[PDB]
Amino acid sequence: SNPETIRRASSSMSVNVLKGDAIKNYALSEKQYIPFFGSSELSRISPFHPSVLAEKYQRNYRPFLLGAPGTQSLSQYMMMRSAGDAMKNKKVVFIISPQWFVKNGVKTDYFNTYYSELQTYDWLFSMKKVTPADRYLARRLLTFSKVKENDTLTAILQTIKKGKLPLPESLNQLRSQWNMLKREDEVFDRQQKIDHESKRLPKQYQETELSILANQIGERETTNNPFGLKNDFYTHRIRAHEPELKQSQKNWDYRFSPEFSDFQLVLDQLAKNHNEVLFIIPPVNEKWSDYTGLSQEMLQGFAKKIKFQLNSQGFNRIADFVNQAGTNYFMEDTIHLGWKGWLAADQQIRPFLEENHITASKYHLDDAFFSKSWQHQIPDKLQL
Repeated sequence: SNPETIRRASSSMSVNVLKGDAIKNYALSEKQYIPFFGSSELSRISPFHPSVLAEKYQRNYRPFLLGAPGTQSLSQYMMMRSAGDAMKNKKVVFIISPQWFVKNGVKTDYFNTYYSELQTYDWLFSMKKVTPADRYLARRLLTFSKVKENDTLTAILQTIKKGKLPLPESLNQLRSQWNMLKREDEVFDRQQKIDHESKRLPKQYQETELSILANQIGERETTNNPFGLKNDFYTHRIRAHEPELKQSQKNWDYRFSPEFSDFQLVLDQLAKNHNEVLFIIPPVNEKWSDYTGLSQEMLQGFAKKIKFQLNSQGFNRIADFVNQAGTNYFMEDTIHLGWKGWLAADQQIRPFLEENHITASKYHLDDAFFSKSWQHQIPDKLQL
């Protein structure tokens, strides 16, 4: 609970922090820590990363990074729900990755990495009534073998799936294990890189000076391939298979997925907490999609669909960057925001978190977004 430990934790993306309670919930209880949800893009520390800009320009917040490689909506819902009241009324930044929204949803391997018995039990002991969100989550959890290993939990989830509140005597069978997990959590570093990158920035914030610097760094760091990819990413992840990747994504589609309904869990909790949220939708590097055949029209349809889900329920603060696919150096690689992209995000993050302007969101949740109909809905006929 030492302040330097919390600061270190706020940028660690440590799986033990993301699956735990003691550190993240204390930090979220402090006014200064603003949760940034997302996935692996949050580890892209450069001079333009949100934590570097906030530190260099002495802003009144510090991001607490809660995404990590493979964290999608279900895992981040569990983080939010287990924080409970620590999240009430906070501002939130949430990066929506289009790649999460694949036909079969979050890979089992990703779910298993972040599955937290502590946070699952937190939810169960928090429930006072069964809402459609609770029924959906129980239905989802019951499809993962790691959850099924636990017979006591499985029977409780079956009760919730049927719409019934588990009896206290039933939940009490988990209480000993829950308390053990809580004690262990109570008892059991990127700051130097953030500081280093901060020294590369101008003393005074000036967006165009920053843009020029982002273009200079991007150009210097993408010299070994034709696609605008960071050199080490190209060398380690692309080069060995580069011929085979041509046209490999021509039939990929992110418009249909259980992830739309997992994402609805996030929206349910954000609304119940009265969170004000900035959602960010990144593009895919157009030089790369040109090569792989991934359809930009399809990505625009994904964005239309997710924006309908957001806007129809009152989430109207959205930085949609899908149309920045052709902006050099917007992405660091094939999926992760990079120098110009993080700088562009700052143009909406900064006035939100610093309250240059203030708007009030009022939410109207619709449980239809948990349905298979929504998961399979084609975006083109949607109209608000």
